[PDB]
Formats: sequence, structure tokens, C-alpha cells
Amino acid sequence: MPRVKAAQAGRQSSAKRHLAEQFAVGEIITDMAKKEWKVGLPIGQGGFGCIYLADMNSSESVGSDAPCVVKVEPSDNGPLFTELKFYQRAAKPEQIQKWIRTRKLKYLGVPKYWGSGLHDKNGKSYRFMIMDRFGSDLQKIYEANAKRFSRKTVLQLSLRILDILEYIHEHEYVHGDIKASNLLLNYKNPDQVYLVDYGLAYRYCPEGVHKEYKEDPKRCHDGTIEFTSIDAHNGVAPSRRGDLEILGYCMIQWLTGHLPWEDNLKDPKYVRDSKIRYRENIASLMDKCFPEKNKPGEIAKYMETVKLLDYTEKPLYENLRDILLQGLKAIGSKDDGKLDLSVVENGGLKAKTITKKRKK
Repeated sequence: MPRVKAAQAGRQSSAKRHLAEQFAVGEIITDMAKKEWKVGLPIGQGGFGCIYLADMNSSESVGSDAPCVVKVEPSDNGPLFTELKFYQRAAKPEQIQKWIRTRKLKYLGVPKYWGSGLHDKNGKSYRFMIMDRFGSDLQKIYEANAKRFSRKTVLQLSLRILDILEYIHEHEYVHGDIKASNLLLNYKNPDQVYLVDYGLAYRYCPEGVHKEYKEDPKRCHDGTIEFTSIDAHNGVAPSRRGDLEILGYCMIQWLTGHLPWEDNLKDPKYVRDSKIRYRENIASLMDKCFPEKNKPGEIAKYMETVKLLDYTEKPLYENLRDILLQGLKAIGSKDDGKLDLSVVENGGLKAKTITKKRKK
């Protein structure tokens, strides 16, 4: 006496053609700078979906086909508001190079900003923003490459993401979702990874002042538990320990190309039991996933160290970066020149809004 049942469906159509209602490639978008940016070919990546190139024609001496694009968002001012806020707030050549050079930072893994604008579609204000020229994605590359990256890449990315993660963590936002979906590359430059999709911004410390674990008791689940880690999965702000922990998980997953708990990440209970069970002796789990394929140590120690200090004691960029560079350079290899993710995939990344109170 079995029992089965199910169903599903879906569709969507649209079309138009007439004056003041038929936009297309080459269209001129007016920015807050009172200018006119021409839209180029479609992209779909580089912002929040449905992104179109920018600066098609030339105004004075072409600059490498004018590597620029413009993302378009719906009239809501929700996720784009926050993302754009910090995006433009932390965007600047002189500003960045200033603090970066003054603090000897390992470069900033953030996209370049130029300007923004909104076009009122009679009842629907379409907001858009111009940024660097992107095309590749870490979510797609890993999909076709089966997260089969070398140590050089894992280290390079980890380092970059770390620097940026700190510069922002010292403000009031942290990309709890380190998922590759937030990692994008240049339109055709593998030696340049930028972290976009700030929509997953999670206020680390309230009013700039940290607070004991007790933010979202109902699991803020800002993003996919897969990368959200126990921190975000528990609604608690990743006070250093969380950020680092997440980076470690994704790091080993990239070097291994497969995750044990991942296959069982379908549910939260599993992800939790896995995090704890693996936390008990991450060292054994790290060495277990790699008997003798390469050299599991940088990630093993890095993680063990991040949890060896405490749940929320204090960060250790120098210490972590030390063990990481030590194990990575221990093999006599480091800084091949740029990166090792030029597989050229180009897919369709994703995004989401910040967790707090608004999602209706």
C-alpha cells in the first residue's frame, strides 16, 4: 500500500514595440553625473543579474574597448541600496590606494566604481550602476572544473578575501556567504578576482560595537548554509572566528573538490552535526580527506588554529597568513605569477538580500 504524489508548473511571457517603450543595446543611460553612458552587449553577470556592458562608443582615445559595464535592478532600492552604499563607499582609486598602501594591504578584492543612475519607466524607477568589466564567475568555473583548483589558487583567493573581509569587518558588514557565487572574475582576465553581490551583507557589530552571540536565534540563514557556516546558520555574527572558519571550509572544499557534509547539507541538522563532529578534530578530518594527494596542512592548521583560540576571542591574520604561506611555500612553490583559474567558464552567478527584517 504505497503512497506517492507530486506536481509543479511555471511560465512567463512578455513583449512590446513602440515609441518610448522599446529600449535596447546602444541605449543612453543618464547617471547622477549628468552624463550619457551607452549600453553594450548583454552579460547577465556583474551586479545582481541582467547586467549590460557600458561605454560602447569612444569619447576620446579608446581605452581597451572601454572595459566597463552597467547592472540593472528593479525599482525597490532594497538589496541594491545596501550593496551600492558600501560598494561606492569603499570604491576609489586614491582612497583605496591610500589606506591600502598606508596599511600595506594585499590589494582590495573589490570592483571599481564610476557612477550610477535611475530611469523612471513611468511607475517603475529602474536603478542601475556602472562597474568594471566582468564576465567570468567562481560559481560556474568550479561547476565545470569540479572545484578542482590548486593550492596556489586557494591561497591567493583566501588571502585576498581575507584582506577585504577585514577592511569591511572593521566597518559593519561581512559577506557571511563566501560561496563562489559572490566571487567573479574579469570579462577575460583570470588574474583578477573581485567579490561582488554585497546583498548578502550581514551587520557584524551593531552600532559598530560587537555583541555577545544572540542576534538571530531563529537562524538568520542569510544565505545557503553550505557556505553560511554555523555562524550565519545560527544567526550569530561571525566575529572573526566565523569569517575565518568559513574561509577554511571553502578552502578545503576547493582543494578537495568535494565535501562530505555538503552532500548532506540539504538539511540544517546535518550541517550542524558535521560542523561539530568535524570541529572536534578538524585535523583528522583534513588529513582524512587527503591521504597523499598533495599536502593537507595549510588548511588543517589554519582551521585548527582558528578554533584553537576560542569561539570569539580575537582574530589572527598574521598567524593565519603565516601558517598558510608557510605550508604553501613549504613545497617550494608560491606566486606562480597571477592565478590558476583561467579555465574560462562564464556562467550565471547569484545573490540575495541582507538578513534582518524586510523579506515579505
